[PDB]
Amino acid sequence: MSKGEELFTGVVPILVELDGDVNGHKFSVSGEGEGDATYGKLTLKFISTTGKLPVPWPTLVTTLVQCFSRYPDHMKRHDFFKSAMPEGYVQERTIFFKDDGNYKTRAEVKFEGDTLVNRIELKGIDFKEDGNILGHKLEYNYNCHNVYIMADKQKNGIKVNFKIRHNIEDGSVQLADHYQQNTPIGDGPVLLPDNHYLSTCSALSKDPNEKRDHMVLLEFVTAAG
Repeated sequence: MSKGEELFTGVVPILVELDGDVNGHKFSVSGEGEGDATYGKLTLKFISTTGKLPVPWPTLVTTLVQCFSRYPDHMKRHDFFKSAMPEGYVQERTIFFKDDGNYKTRAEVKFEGDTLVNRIELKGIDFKEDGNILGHKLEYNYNCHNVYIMADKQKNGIKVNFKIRHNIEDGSVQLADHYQQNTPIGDGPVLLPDNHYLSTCSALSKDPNEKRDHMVLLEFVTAAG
């Protein structure tokens, strides 16, 4: 339980801000939509306020609000994300692209008044000028995964991990090895969870009215374990 989850009993307006620089390539991304922790649902819209994105959209998916996951009633004791609100948390990642570059991200997710805000900073390097990332070899789609979470006492948060399986144009897949940290920005009490994971699905599509380089995202997530 947490006074914090109370803030997600209904639909919640969401905004995303991303500043990234891959292999020196500079890009800005904006997102807006809403969240339904109730149902484990996200409906989001993103575009590049900077032109044709330098990396494939799906490389950005993880980086672009785990607090919207749906935690089963017997799950309540282990929901760090919501518990942290509205003061929010820091979310940092290091992501390894098999036989290619990596991303380092630093984000804060918090309420900004009536909105849940995800503000991120991204850095990519060691990217193969002619790899699937830089030569956009990834097909616009997304697999379902399991986000494994454990407590991080000292940190006072959670240690998170998973590997994304990105579908390659050549019919193969490409591993996106995620290394993740979440810490409470606030000073109030948080739930430190036993081990578990999040059952994550997302679906990528396009908005036929959109000119700018963009992506329409939908996520469903439920806790388990």
